Amino acid sequence: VDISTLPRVKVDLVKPPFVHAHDQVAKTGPRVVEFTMTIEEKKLVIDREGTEIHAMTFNGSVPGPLMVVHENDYVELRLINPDTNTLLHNIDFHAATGALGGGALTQVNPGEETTLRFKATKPGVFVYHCAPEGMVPWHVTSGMNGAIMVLPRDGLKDEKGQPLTYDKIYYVGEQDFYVPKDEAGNYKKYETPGEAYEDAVKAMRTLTPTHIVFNGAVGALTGDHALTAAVGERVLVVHSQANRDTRPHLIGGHGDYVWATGKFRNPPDLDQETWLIPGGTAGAAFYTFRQPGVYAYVNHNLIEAFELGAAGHFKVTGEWNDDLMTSVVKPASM
Amino acid sequence: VDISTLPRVKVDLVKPPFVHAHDQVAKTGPRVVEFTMTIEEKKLVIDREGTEIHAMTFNGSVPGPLMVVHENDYVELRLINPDTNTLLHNIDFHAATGALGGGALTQVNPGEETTLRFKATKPGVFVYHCAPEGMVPWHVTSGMNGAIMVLPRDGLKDEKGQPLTYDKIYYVGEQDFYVPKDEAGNYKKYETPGEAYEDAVKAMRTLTPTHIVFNGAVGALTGDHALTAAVGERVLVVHSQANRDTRPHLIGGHGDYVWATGKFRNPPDLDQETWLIPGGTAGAAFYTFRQPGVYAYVNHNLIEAFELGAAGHFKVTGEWNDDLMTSVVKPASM
Amino acid sequence: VDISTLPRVKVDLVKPPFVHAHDQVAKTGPRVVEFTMTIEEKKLVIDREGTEIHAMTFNGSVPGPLMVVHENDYVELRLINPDTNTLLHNIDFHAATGALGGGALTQVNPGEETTLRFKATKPGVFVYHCAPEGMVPWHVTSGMNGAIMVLPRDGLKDEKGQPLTYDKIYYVGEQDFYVPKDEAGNYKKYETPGEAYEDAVKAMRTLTPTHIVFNGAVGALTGDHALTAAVGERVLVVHSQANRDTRPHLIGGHGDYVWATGKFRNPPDLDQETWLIPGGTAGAAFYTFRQPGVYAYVNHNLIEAFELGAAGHFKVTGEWNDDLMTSVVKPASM
Ligand SMILES: [Cu+2]
Ligand SMILES: [Cu+2]
Ligand SMILES: [Cu+2]
Ligand SMILES: [Cu+2]
Ligand SMILES: [Cu+2]
Ligand SMILES: [Cu+2]
Repeated sequence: VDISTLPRVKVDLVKPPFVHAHDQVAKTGPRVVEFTMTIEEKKLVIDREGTEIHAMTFNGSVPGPLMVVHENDYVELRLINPDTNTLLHNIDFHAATGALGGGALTQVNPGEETTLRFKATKPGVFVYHCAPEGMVPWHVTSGMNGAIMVLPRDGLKDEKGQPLTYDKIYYVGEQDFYVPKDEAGNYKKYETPGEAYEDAVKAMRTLTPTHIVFNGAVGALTGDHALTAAVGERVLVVHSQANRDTRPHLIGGHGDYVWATGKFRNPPDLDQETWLIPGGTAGAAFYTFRQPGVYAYVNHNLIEAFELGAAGHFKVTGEWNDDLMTSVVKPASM
Repeated sequence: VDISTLPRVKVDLVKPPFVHAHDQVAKTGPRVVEFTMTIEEKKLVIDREGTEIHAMTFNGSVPGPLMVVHENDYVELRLINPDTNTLLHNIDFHAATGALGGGALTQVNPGEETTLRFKATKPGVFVYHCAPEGMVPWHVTSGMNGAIMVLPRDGLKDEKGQPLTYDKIYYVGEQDFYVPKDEAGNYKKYETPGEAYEDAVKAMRTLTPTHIVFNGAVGALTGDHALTAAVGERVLVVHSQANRDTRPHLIGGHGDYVWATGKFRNPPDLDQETWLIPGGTAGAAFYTFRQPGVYAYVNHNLIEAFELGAAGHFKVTGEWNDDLMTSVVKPASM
Repeated sequence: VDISTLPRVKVDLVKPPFVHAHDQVAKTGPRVVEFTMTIEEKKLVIDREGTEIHAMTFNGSVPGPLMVVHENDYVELRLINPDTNTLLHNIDFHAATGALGGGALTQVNPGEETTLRFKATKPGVFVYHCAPEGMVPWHVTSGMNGAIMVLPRDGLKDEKGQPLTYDKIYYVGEQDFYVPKDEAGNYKKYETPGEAYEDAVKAMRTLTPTHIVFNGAVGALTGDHALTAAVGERVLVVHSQANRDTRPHLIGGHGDYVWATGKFRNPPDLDQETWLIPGGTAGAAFYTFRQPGVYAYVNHNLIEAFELGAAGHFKVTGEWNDDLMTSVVKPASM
């Protein structure tokens, strides 16, 4: 078809765990959605003791933003690489087709620009990440990854063909950092990434992470940044992982509907206490809360969650329901 | 509803891999089942060379007991913490709802008691484990975990809606121990857990286990403790893992029906040679034997199974069936 | 039944990633297919810097050959152990039944022979591997593993009951090597396996691989050995893993139909960007290409793929389709 006869929309993205405005049901025919992402290389502090790394990011955040479109639409991305950066970057969509998902067409040196249009033909959640030849793990484990959701034209549908509507939608990306440390057990610091490259390769070859974080920082979704909800509300959590397997868990709740691979053509699973999301993919979980309070959202490899920092929080407002769970006898001292 | 108008039952649990008496089909309406578990901190020897650790357990066993109830019943647990113990414990069900699955209501110091009632609303196998704030991985990888099964009111059903009945039911919990060892490669010994806490944290941060055991000891399900069966019998094996992914395998047999996540609302899978059970969940496998002999039950990460101790045995009585598998020519020396 | 009244066929296998001739639809009734595999212990060079190991193989290749049969057929294997070898070997099928999948009947010392007949009763892809008592991980991680496919009698069927036909079929086995290295970081070399056994056990207990390779060598499916195809062709990739979990990914394409556990009785999944294959099992992926060019086939634990060698290539002939993905603006220097 002649795409020049299709409408065009302009969308400017938000910083996670929030998503830009959208509509769960298509109001029009296929359009051409337009995004604009900027690359940024900056130092980050990821834990409490001020460990710093040289992160590379889309729009200056770990992870990148979530782009929501509809099926059979046209995505047109405008990737910009400013001059103060120093490396060659290129994007790669798991939703595109051919040319390494768009990686062979998007190579940009410092101080350059590129546009790319592709068609979103399959519904579901997908992952995008940088991919320069010879430095793929380094770029992707420094923080250059994100997700993209391609809704069906009629919104979600459970396994019985009945519709599904979510009041809120949150996005969580789990990032594993392999920071190199010396013989003294202290993390080493550098000037610019090129110096840290080789000991980064060594640390990665050790094959175990040093940090695992939600939203690029230990505690970034804890305290005053907790994710909020109300009893009876319907929430969709998208969870992405670009390099390592992860197993999300909502301490207190469950998974009402779960796409553990994130592809909406398949029927979902029901009543999941803990599902598995392979490395390099995204998944979706639909849950509607029943009791108020504070929920935890962890990676149920409990060592990673409570020693490397893969834990966030949920604050849900409401009042108790003492039929589901009550304390018959308060903790008593005999 | 007014629960005071519901029957009450008293159940006393057994030591695994055996389950207390129950009925796969509900004979009455919803009841209130009553369990009573006691906490015990004791030294354990987990391998052949007498490596000892400071295990913490429910009812003095690793893992804890399996509690079988029916859907939409009321579970009332009475947790007791004696005075000779020295830590603060609290239980946490993945089947409950709200208050961290019951963890915020069950904190008991040494020499205390607590009751808690909740409603079992979802059918399937779930995991329960200790969870004190700040020592969750330590408590859960010292041995404070177990499972709980919530049958449907009509018993199991395959993917074609036909019933399913098991003659035997066994329960297996896989436990990974990170015992700290010194520079000499020898495992270190202590007085009480508080001393071992910090090197335990270090060993856990190494992120690889030192032992992996079925029923809390290397060889605990081998030799005279092998699990017994007969040709044509129907067995349901429940398998639980609270912290690490595992992949069960029955060398010689298969999986006739498999709930790899352990939720009975979903249809099962068929003819599984090896399924995956994520960390922090339980799964169920229904198998009916055909040939007699000795079967192995391993974790098919063969290194873990045959070097760290994740292997058990099955003794099935009967006589051969030389149509399925025969030796046309005996091993001959040319 | 009396098998002596059934036809007999003779099949001689090929070296992977190619499969011997077969027919996706059964032309006759059940037969007795006859294979003959020879054991070979030889030195291998697995990477670019000439690291050598003492591999043990079926027919002198890593992995072994793929055997394609039909359901309810009779497989008759003739395993031969020559005299220049020095160890005791025995085969073990995950598709057989009883006697450890055939491991208790097939023990052969150097200079011996054995035949074994079993019935292929379940359709799907299965794994076979050596299994001598006490050296199972060593034998299986030195390279003694392969796969076997048991097609249904009517060929494959998608989830809507419609047939499925593949023009090409490729087979890929992922092998993880734990080569022992000294204090200097250099890989140690030996004379014969018996010497290397103990440091091999130590290296395996470290629990992280040193190499991960497709077809037993770094780059073995890259360059002039790339897997070939044409736009619009239909390919079935079988992927096997005997010891460790793996997550295949086709950079640029997708998975049109995926049996992630490899059992054809279950319905497949659709539009998989990355599926998970547990350790000790095989899986199947049906894909039909749309755009030409060079595709990568990686294990999407990107560190393993691009640092340990788990990557292969696809060359597909044809011409572009600028409706699916086009470059609106060539990379421009502002
Ligand atoms: Cu980059
Ligand atoms: Cu990728
Ligand atoms: Cu405890
Ligand atoms: Cu838990
Ligand atoms: Cu062998
Ligand atoms: Cu096996």
